[PDB]
Amino acid sequence: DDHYELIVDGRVYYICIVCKRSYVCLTSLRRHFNIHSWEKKYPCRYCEKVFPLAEYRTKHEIHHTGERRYQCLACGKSFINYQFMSSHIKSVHSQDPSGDSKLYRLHPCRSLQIRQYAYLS
DNA sequence: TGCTTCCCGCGAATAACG
DNA sequence: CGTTATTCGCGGGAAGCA
Ligand SMILES: [Cl-]
Ligand SMILES: [Zn+2]
Ligand SMILES: [Zn+2]
Ligand SMILES: [Zn+2]
Repeated sequence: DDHYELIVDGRVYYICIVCKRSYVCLTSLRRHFNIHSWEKKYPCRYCEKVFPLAEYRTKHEIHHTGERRYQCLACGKSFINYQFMSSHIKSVHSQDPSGDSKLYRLHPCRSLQIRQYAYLS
């Protein structure tokens, strides 16, 4: 088909037949394989760009609307994505958002319609 | 070398299935 | 519907880029 399996320590891995990338979950291998097959297109609704993963397109479109969902809870500045927020917090506040404390807020996406995680409230 | 986008395990929201 | 299968958002590290 589109993958084969490898088993080490009863550990199951799924191997893409084209690039031979490894995945713990088959849904991940299938998500990745569209990159090769393009059986599904994810077109930007704001311009003409096409993406092989839905999440790639979503990040892209958020870039179109200018919405800033990531907010530093130390000083209030907002950022378009995780990386800007994290960079800001590390440089300006000398802290790490992947540590123990909660240092940023991710607001619900409001500038466009995507699935909404209830915990973002 | 610092933005910028990619990657993939994990699991919540939702669609497809009786 | 209730249930299972599927989709895809998210973190945060990695890979790409000029
Ligand atoms: Cl905003
Ligand atoms: Zn592959
Ligand atoms: Zn676009
Ligand atoms: Zn701040």
